[PDB]
Amino acid sequence: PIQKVQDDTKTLIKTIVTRINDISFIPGLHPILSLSKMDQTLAVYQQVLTSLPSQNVLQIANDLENLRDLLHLLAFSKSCSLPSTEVVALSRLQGSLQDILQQLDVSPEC
Ligand SMILES: [Ca+2]
Repeated sequence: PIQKVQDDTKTLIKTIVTRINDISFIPGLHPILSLSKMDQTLAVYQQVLTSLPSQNVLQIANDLENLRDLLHLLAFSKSCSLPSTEVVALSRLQGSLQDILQQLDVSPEC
């Protein structure tokens, strides 16, 4: 069901954030990303991480592949269409994911 998709998206984001913490923010105040902005943002991090050696990085790259698909499925669900480098990439990714999570309490704009 859709309830499971929304809950699984939030749970997967928390899982990636925890993985990033293992390699090593005001409530109500956050930037707004659209579904297409969220998708473009994760694709940039995906391109960056895939050309990088590490087993922990490979796993995060697979979680991002699931996350982008969930976003496309959420976009379809509301009748709309979307179509050391490592250290700084993971650190930036974590901040971006915490921003996405904070606005997932509502169905985002397309
Ligand atoms: Ca896919």
